[PDB]
Amino acid sequence: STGSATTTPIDSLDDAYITPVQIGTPAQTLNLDFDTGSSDLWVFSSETTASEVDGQTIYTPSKSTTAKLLSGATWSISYGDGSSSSGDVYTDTVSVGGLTVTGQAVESAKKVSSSFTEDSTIDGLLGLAFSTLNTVSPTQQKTFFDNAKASLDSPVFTADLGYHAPGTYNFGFIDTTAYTGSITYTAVSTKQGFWEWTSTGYAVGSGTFKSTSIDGIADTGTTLLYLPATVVSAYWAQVSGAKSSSSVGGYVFPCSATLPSFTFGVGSARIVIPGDYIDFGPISTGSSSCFGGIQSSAGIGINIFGDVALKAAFVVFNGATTPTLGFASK
Repeated sequence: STGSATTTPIDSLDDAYITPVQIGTPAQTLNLDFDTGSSDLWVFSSETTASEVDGQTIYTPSKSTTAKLLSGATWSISYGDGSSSSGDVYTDTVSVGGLTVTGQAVESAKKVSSSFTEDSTIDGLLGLAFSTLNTVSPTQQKTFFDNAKASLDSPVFTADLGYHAPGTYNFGFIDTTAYTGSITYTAVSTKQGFWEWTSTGYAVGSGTFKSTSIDGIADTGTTLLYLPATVVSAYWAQVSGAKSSSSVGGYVFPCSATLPSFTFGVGSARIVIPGDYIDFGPISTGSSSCFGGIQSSAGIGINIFGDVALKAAFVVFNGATTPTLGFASK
């Protein structure tokens, strides 16, 4: 089997991407944030504290003839941005782009933190990291991908995120028309439960490539590119007037600037992030200070190849017995 679904930016800045997901019988379609940095499929629901729901579409398990309470199971998750959610668990039928999994754990939120409430466009998350990070207790549950894997034509999914435009998540096949040149594959460590890999270096604009190993994670659920302070300083030094602002919470730059590109290495291959992908617009409405899309990972504890990086590539998440990651230009 295969599946193919379009993923759509939630706003004009590509702060996140939503993908429609069918849950239950008859189908209830929710727009979920596909997140290769976590492993829980959780939804706003009829059980979510009413004051914490503000415009989201909810899953109502009592209206699904295939929903079953997973007795005694609870979940609770905290994300790198400080947001969180928790609740109980149902199993139900879940379909993505024509690919159907029966008996998928659908984690129903009883509580969500303010940032989720405040984002009306995201009805929940669909985790695509390794199932070892799933938070369901006392019986850990599998991701949608893990459940689908054996039925797939090939045990892979691909992320093709757009810049200010829709893109695609495919399951079970590689669309050879969706990228240019060849796909370069690179080793993955699953030791921390992430799609963790080592970039071979970077360049700023038309500058020379610096060969240096940068361990980090391919994370579709993080907006920006978080890299070591040395790398980030070298990037922003090429933008007149750019500075790190403790009050704003990162590097800012004059909105009048033209940003240089940023290249990262995948083996001997190179992925070029155009300068415009690095512009996240005014820090506040009407400001001439703009927020940068490359930020320091210092104090996160891990480097994160988030959407800024991933949307410059066609990315293969290869879930073979030994997982790997592939990157192509597009």
